[PDB]
Amino acid sequence: HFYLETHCTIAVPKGEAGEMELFVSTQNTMKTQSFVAKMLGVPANRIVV
Amino acid sequence: EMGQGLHTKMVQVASRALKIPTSKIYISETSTNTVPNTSPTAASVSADLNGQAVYAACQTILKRLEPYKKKNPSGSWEDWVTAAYMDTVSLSATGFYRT
Amino acid sequence: ADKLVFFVNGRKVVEKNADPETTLLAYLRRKLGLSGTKLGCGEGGCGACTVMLSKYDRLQNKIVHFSANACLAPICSLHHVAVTTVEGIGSTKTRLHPVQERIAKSHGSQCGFCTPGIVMSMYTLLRNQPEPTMEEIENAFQGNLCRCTGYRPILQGFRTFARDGSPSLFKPEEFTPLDPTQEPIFPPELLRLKDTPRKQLRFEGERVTWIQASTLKELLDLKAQHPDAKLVVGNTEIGIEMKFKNMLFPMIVCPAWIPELNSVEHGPDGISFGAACPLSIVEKTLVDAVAKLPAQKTEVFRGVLEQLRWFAGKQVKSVASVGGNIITASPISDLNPVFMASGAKLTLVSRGTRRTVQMDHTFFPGYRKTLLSPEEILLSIEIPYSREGEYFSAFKQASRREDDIAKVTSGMRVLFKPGTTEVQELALCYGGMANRTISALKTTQRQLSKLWKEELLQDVCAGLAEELHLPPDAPGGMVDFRCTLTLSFFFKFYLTVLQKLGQENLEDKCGKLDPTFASATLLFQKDPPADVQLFQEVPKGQSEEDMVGRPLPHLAADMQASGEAVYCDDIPRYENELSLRLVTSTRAHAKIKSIDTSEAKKVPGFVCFISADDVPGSNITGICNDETVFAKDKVTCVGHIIGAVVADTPEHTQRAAQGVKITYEELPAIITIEDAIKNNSFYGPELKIEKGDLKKGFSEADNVVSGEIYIGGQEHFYLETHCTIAVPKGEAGEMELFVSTQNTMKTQSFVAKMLGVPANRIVVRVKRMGGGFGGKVTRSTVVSTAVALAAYKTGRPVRCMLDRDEDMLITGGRHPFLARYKVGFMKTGTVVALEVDHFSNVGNTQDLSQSIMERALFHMDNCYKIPNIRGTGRLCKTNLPSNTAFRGFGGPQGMLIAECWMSEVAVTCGMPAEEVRRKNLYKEGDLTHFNQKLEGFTLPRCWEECLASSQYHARKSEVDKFNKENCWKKRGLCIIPTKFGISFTVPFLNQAGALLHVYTDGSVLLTHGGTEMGQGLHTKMVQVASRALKIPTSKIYISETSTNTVPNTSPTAASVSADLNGQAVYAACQTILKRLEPYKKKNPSGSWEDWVTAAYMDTVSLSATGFYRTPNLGYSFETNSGNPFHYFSYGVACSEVEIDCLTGDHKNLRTDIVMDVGSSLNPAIDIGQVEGAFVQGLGLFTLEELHYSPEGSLHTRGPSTYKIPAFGSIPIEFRVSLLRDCPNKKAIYASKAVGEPPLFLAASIFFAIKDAIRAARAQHTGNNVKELFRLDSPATPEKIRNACVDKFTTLCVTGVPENCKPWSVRV
Amino acid sequence: CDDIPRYENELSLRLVTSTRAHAKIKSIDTSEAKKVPGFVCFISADDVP
Ligand SMILES: Cc1cc2nc3c(=O)[nH]c(=O)nc-3n(C[C@H](O)[C@H](O)[C@H](O)COP(=O)(O)OP(=O)(O)OC[C@H]3O[C@@H](n4cnc5c(N)ncnc54)[C@H](O)[C@@H]3O)c2cc1C
Ligand SMILES: Nc1nc2c(c(=O)[nH]1)N[C@H]1C(S)=C(S)[C@@H](COP(=O)(O)O)O[C@H]1N2
Ligand SMILES: O=C(O)c1ccccc1O
Ligand code: MOM
Ligand code: MOM
Ligand code: FES
Ligand code: FES
Ligand SMILES: [Ca+2]
Ligand SMILES: [Ca+2]
Repeated sequence: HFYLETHCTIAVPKGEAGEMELFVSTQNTMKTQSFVAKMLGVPANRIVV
Repeated sequence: EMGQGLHTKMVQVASRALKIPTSKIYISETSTNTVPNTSPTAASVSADLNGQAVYAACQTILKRLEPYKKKNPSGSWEDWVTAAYMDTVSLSATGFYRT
Repeated sequence: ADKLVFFVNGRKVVEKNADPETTLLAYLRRKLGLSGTKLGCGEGGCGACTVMLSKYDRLQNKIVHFSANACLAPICSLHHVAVTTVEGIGSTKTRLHPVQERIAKSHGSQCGFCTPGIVMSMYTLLRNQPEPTMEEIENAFQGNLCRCTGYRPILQGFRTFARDGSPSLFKPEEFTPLDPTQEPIFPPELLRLKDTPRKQLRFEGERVTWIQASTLKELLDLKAQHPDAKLVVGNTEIGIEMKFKNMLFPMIVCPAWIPELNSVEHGPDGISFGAACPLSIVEKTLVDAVAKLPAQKTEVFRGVLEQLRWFAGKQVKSVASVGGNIITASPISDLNPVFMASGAKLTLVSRGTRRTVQMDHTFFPGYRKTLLSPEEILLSIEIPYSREGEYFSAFKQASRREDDIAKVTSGMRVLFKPGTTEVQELALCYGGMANRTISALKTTQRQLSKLWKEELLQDVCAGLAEELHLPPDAPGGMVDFRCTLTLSFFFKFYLTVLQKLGQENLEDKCGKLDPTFASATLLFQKDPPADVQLFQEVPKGQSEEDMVGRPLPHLAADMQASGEAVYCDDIPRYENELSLRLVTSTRAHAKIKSIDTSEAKKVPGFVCFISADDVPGSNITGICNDETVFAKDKVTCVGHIIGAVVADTPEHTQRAAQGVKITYEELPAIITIEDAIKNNSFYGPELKIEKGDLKKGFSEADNVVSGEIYIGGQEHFYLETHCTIAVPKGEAGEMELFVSTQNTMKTQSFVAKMLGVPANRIVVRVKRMGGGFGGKVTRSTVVSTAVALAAYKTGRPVRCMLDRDEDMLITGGRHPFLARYKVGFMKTGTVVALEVDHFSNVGNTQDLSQSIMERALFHMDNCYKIPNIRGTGRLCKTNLPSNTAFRGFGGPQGMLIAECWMSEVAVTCGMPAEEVRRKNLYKEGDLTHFNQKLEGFTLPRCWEECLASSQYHARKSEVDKFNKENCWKKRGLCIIPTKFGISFTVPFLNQAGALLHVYTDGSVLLTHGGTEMGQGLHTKMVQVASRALKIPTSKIYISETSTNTVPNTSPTAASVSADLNGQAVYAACQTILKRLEPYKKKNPSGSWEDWVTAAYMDTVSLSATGFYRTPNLGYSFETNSGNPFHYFSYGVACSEVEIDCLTGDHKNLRTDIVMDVGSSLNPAIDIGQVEGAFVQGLGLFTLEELHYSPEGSLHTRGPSTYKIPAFGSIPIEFRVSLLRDCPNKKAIYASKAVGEPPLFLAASIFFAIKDAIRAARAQHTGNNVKELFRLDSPATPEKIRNACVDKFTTLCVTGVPENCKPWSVRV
Repeated sequence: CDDIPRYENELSLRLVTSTRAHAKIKSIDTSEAKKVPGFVCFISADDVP
């Protein structure tokens, strides 16, 4: 692809109920949210991308 | 937005739907907590699909402003907006579209 | 020297360049990232920063544990100490500790800002006393404050730790058991460092050099070479000086490690205490001594113990040294008056020199001075044993009993010649009656050889009033009250000695002791608490997953107790974030002639100073486009924001602000409500509601009474002050702000207007507030715009969290009220006509003034029907900081006024107050004075239900009986009803929005316009959403309130937020259900996840907004028609009090509340709201008071001088019950609002007090059962004592010339 | 994404990838990484919650 901006992700934990905010250079916010939620084992409502 | 100017188009689309300058409309970011279960921005249909959802949301708004536009046709968009708020009318709406 | 090493939660910390000015609280939050420990005052009076300190005592050879205020602890004094923060004992990430679990599950945590601190105080207690008594548990929270809970739940929950051991709000049987062997180990590393000998250490900060002396020689040689060098032990005095009195001691020396200064010797004349000995040790040593020795040898010891009983709190007493209290020489020291009267022996040492002196009046030369030479240091003090025929008493009286500054404090001693009753020695020493600790020499000397009888009492009182009399302009004020106390104290001493002589069988050579006088000698004591909560059970067949009506605890309670809950300032700073501090006016009204930055520019980390000239948009802001963002050309109140200073650290902004020189040209200023009335200075016209015919009314009236009353203001004192973090995005003017605010919408538009950018560019995020109570409905924008401008100016993120002193000064609070009334009534009690003119001091901007005065006018009737009524109000424009909304929004003022004249109507009719009130009550279907219909009038049930609950009549006899048996203590019993209109007076604010998303995994993310400030709103909203969607609350989450998820929201106020948003949330749920219908039908036996997945894949929107607006609202003062409210809240409370006719102190014995909250959404939350509201009302009417100088400058700027309700201020027996079977068709799920309504019910304590004062007056001054004396609010100990006119106050009453400039004047 | 300022406590991450096309992971040693200045930790599959 050679997009001038390579892949990047900033994960910021909130400390409460497993809440986590992620700044991601992605075209798929939805799958990012769920894949991170499945990995952490928390409901999707705790993860905002 | 990844450089294809998707937002520009959406702002244009919305600007035409509400009949207000693009200068009054702003798009900041894409977020899973404002619009959920979104499909990936791919298959070249992001403007087709979203432009349609943005359109729908706009129609919902126009619909609610109608009453105030009729009581003051010579009025501006700002006049109708504050009249609507002053008269406890929701000024927020979602929009959805599926092929 | 050099390296500072200590521990934090087991982890070792190595600070190579420790700054002597760095506090522990500053190091923890800003260096270690432990946000659990909060900043509530930096004054040592709130305990929100409480932590536990553990160290190896090289003296006793043991590991010791104690609590301390991290805001006063210099890390430089923590070398080789182990710190334990809230996050150090447990957390939801692992396992919560019993302390955390119980306070959480017991509903003892609302906003949660004070939880960590409470938890740490309870936790520390349990560490030293594994099975404490209830008394010990409450005693551990003397230095802890909570503004939300009302305390009861906290104590009720912890009662389970005590060895003193309708459904319920919680299940104590379910608390996990406490295993004290599972507590964190004392760092083994510290134990190994105990063998390396101690050596002097030197730390060098930006401006202070700190020297940790290891030996007495080092201390002495240092002080002899650098007499200026400041000694510091507990730092609870010097820490205040540096931070608040802006002092700087370039060289500090800490002697705490020196063993000679920590020794405790038991000698033949008494017990000497090393000068560095913390007050906790003096106390510990003395209590053990008083238990072991003869009572006759411990009279003085008991006096010192009585004082320490009311000396600060545990945190301060654990670090504050006895020598520290002495040398400070504060005129209000509670110990010096005692050490002086008993002539404690002080050993003073200098390098080479050594002397001893027994403290007397000469030991205190002048203000804050002592007899020590510059090279001398106090080595130790000897507290004397008592001799035969020698007695000692100690006294103290302030505004509040716990952790407070004494108004008058004293130590009285007397020596009788052997076997006789003739005075050989007499010493009456006082604090708070002059320049410093003094002795009533002239008066005592004259009593020598006199027999202890009536003649001596009369002569002593007369002498003290003359010899200690204070001038009308004396600093601090309240001269009369203060003098009265010096005589009143002696009277108690006098009486006490008669009893003690009676023990010697000399009760014949001394004055007679009247049986009714006896109770006057008793030391404060209180029965065990009796707290019961009654509420309704949910329908027998209600789904177990339906939480509506169930006592589900506050959703964030666990994380609030574990310190994990994140508040604004707890959010990590960006690597490039800056700190901001506001520069404010020091003039009530004047022209700004110039502003000099010269000195600010010289502070390290200084970035810039912004002002009105930096605003790119509009400098006009405020709800009424009344004020400036930054003052321009003029300042209109002491506190008027002129500009801001930007720097890298809070410490640096402090110094920078101090460096902005400002010269003014003063202009005439209007301060008092009287100044306004006199200068015709108001905001808008007079407001008025009139109904009936006054002229005809007063003419048919048998009697007519005229009167006046003043209701003081109030500071919100939310444990978390104002705070705003603004992060500029650098694109198109976008800015993101994290704000502690009840009003996201006005914050967004106020910042937008200021920056001159569209609202769509500004997003305001609120996760939670450490309290709001109305104080953050508008005044919060004041800090937001300033921080916003700094971020816009620097392009960097910036934050600012006001210190308590800035907050109290700048943000203002509840509106002070002055009212004049005229009530016309018959001899049967029926009131026929009523005229009331209200006046409110609003300040330098109109803010919400008008709306507040209207609600006041809407409740000038309370629950009484008056056919002919006229009420008017005026908004007084004054040069004070602008007041604003405070829980009640005007209602509490208007209603207290009504109960005022109503209490008089009864007294005048010679009829029982409950009867007079009962008969003047509205009935189902009546119209109010503003013509609204009272439907669902449940007040009558509450009244009858409360009378039975409290057994009002049966106890009315108990009260008379106690008053007949006691002369210097009286009791009062009073029952008060209330009616509160629910909904915003501004109709269009009665609207709300919600945004609901359902993800493909089934989990739901919900948001609405309401902000969480501890009222459990999110908890309720999740509950509502759960029920509507028919899914478990565990599948629904609410993260935050944001202007970009739900726009145009009303502030979270007026108590309707649960009504409005719960309705919008409901609307959103229905939209989702209606869309899921098709799939539910095709698969009935399917699960929620099944339907969501199906709906998603059939391309159906799983996101919906919800909206709601209350219908048919709108009042018109013109035609006096239309409904202002959607429905009313009802409640009744009965309260019994006991006052000390000699000090002004009082106990809240019992309070019974019956509240109508309709079908409660959450009875755990509502009872906590009732309790919390009532306790704030308790503070509004009896403890809280703000003093302003004659020139409009606020004197009260912190918990030290502003005393809000403490744990011990709540009613011993506290009974709260929710009215059963009373569904409210007018609100979500038949519930009712409850936030504000309860607060006024505290008025029952106000009138019970007046009832007692009535009793006291009727006895100590002939009589006059029809007498109508005035008692203003708050009814503080000064007002209560002065009201109790007796032979003592008669001698205490100062004149007040014309030219007199008093310390403070009533606003 | 990466232009977004770092928080004062923000850390950097870097993936550790396979140098073989197909093989069994016999073992993983972190002795050297632990010696690197500012090293916080190494996470692997054993860490996913
Ligand atoms: C929340 C709060 C509540 C308080 N309540 C009360 C109260 O109820 N009653 C009351 O009386 N006080 C009260 N205080 C005042 C204070 O706690 C006492 O004066 C305390 O004992 C001060 O001791 P310290 O060790 O913290 O002194 P520091 O602040 O460390 O020192 C105070 C002063 O004493 C000097 N000093 C200390 N030791 C020696 C020595 N050996 N020789 C010569 N000089 C010495 C210092 O150089 C300095 O001038 C309160 C303070 C706070 C912050
Ligand atoms: N613990 C706590 N309780 C509180 C507050 C608060 O800030 N903290 N604000 C009060 C005020 S002034 C109001 S109007 C309501 C606001 O909440 P509500 O509108 O959701 O009922 O809660 C009351 N109870
Ligand atoms: O009526 C209220 O309680 C109220 C509260 C905040 C702002 C405007 C208002 O009318
Ligand atoms: O490859 Mo482009 O459809 O995302
Ligand atoms: O209406 Mo409460 O915000 O004081
Ligand atoms: S912040 Fe330390 S006592 Fe309040
Ligand atoms: S819960 Fe204690 S101050 Fe808010
Ligand atoms: Ca604000
Ligand atoms: Ca305030």
